[PDB]
Amino acid sequence: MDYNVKDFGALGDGVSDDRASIQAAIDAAYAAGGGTVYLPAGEYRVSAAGEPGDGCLMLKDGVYLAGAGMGETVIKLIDGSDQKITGMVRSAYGEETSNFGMRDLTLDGNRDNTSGKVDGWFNGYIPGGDGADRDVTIERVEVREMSGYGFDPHEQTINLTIRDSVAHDNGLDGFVADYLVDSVFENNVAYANDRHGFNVVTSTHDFVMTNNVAYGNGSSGLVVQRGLEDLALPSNILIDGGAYYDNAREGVLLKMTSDITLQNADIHGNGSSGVRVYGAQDVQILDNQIHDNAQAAAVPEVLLQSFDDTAGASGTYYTTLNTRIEGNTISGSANSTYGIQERNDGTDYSSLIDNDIAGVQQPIQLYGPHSTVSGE
Ligand SMILES: [Ca+2]
Ligand SMILES: [Ca+2]
Ligand SMILES: [Ca+2]
Repeated sequence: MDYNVKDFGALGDGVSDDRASIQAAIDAAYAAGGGTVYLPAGEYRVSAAGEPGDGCLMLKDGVYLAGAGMGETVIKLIDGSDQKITGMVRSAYGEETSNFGMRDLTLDGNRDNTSGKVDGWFNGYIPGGDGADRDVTIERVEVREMSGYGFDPHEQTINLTIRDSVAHDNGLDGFVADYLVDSVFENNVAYANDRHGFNVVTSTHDFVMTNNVAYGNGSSGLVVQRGLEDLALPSNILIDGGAYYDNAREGVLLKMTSDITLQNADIHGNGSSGVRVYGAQDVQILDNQIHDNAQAAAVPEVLLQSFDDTAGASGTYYTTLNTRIEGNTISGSANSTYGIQERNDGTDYSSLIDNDIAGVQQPIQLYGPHSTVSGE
């Protein structure tokens, strides 16, 4: 069944710690076998619910949080908080939670008046363990001011859906896709984040990102990477549509990964390259709008190169191979060295087909003994 948090003591006066109250309603709904815990408009302050892994509010199978809409319902940490909080709203560790989520609300990590690494949303089973959370759903949710991550769906979630949401002004990445499977990010916006807008890491595969926008972030707009550990490379991922622009680093970074498809996206005004492939295999850059990047350095619009990790976790030398770059409209900025460029670092088997390279110190520059062009 469904409930109203104020029916459990929750005031929402921007001062009173409404944690236990809210959590009660969640428990009630959990007991009833499911349900939508509601919170009317207003500001609900919450304190840490113990240790970092306990977060603030906890969700269990069949429970969802709903508010008066973004900007209307706001769950804000209490001025003065000071401890690592791995998820202001989360699912239990080691507990395979299914059927839960939230919609139409704003989580404010309130980092200006607090200390400790606070992440907005966190869910998952066991990092490095067998099992996962399932069928999660976040909709029209805003996560801002966290000192850490904005949205942190963690290892491992299956069939996750984050749509029409906004992460901004957080300490790290706006949205993280840490080991997600058969999931979807759709029509989301990450901006003003201290690092990446979108960070796809730790073995994520069969994942689709449709119409997402990342701009004004501290590092790259969207990044797909292996991760600090020698885990499986994220793979078979689709980035369809959207725009990644005016970010400090690249628009899109693909580091140590494979079977990635970037298409129909608008990539501009980024500090470094628009799209940078860093030691990835079978990546496809199709029909994208890559223009006016390299705002902070003399780099190419599209950069292809290999990643040496022979001295890192893997001891492997990631060679970028089989990169298909087709039907793109590449246009440079004053500082754009090339439209497309390979580093002579072993990168091979690049396929340049039907590209409109314009306004750059030079269109194409290939090195691999097998890299080819077909009409340009
Ligand atoms: Ca769980
Ligand atoms: Ca580990
Ligand atoms: Ca700020």
